[PDB]
Amino acid sequence: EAPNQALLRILKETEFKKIKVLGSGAFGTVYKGLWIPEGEKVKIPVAIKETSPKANKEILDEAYVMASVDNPHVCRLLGICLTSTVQLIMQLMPFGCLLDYVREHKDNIGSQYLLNWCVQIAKGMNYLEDRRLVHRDLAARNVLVKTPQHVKITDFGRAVPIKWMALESILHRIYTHQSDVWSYGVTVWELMTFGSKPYDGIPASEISSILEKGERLPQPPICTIDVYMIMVKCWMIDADSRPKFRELIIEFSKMARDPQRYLVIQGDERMHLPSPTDSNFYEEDMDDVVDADEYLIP
Ligand SMILES: CN1CCN(c2ccc(NC(=O)c3c(NCCc4ccc(Cl)cc4)cc[nH]c3=O)cc2)CC1
Repeated sequence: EAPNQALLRILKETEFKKIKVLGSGAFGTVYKGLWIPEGEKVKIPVAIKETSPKANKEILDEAYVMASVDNPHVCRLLGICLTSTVQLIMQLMPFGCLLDYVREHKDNIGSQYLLNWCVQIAKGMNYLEDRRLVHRDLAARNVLVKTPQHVKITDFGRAVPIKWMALESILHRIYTHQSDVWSYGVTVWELMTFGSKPYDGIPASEISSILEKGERLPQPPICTIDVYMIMVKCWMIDADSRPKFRELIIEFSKMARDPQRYLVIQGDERMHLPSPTDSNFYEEDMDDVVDADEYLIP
């Protein structure tokens, strides 16, 4: 097939500065930072992830996949640092993961945001489909927030979460772009319920039988039958019957044009999330700072 001509950028340790710890646990630690190239008069906000041969091999296989993608709704690797232990340098997504974002800002998330996020996630997934890349772990925890109006898909570096998996994936370990559609349906459910845990209290071993009986996730109170029907269609036993990601872009885009007709949220219209319109929306020198999406460009 087609040769992968993606460029792997090696970054010098001295070219980037760690500001603070964004999150630490199990794997290691993630830092908020700045990448100041050679003499380009630019400061790029970045996320830095930081010795056994097995772990080094796993982080490089991750880097390979992340460097092989370029889409506005997919998280891309900026580069790698080859210190004692390999460091991954990625674009900063200041608001963190979407799962935590909806749990923390539920009282200010209107129908427009929820529907636009569904479009954006479907666009990222459709791109991954065009690139023949099967995610295998799509969930609200693996969707990052650049701005409340711009989300990107991550953790496709694995390319088990039973409660997000399609029937074929649990029983036969079959992973396709249609099995990713099931996980998309569960992700949409997570957003529509403002970060509720799917099949909460129910053990993982029962999920297979539950799905075979015909039982699915409940209709979120804010969901019109129009939105819920789409989620239900993502959870058909027959994978070919499930919607394609390009159909999900169109369907959610139609709905995003008149959001209050498809999502019923009490307090909607008077709700607001941070945006560039806000005073001081963007710690040290905030001079010559530019986002990775506007720098160099592949
Ligand atoms: C109250 N909360 C405090 C913590 N806040 C937070 C903000 C940004 C990140 N950033 C990220 O998680 C992040 C990534 N996380 C996915 C895991 C990962 C981290 C770093 C690399 Cl290099 C690769 C993968 C990946 C890329 N860019 C990011 O900003 C994490 C947490 C959210 C608000």
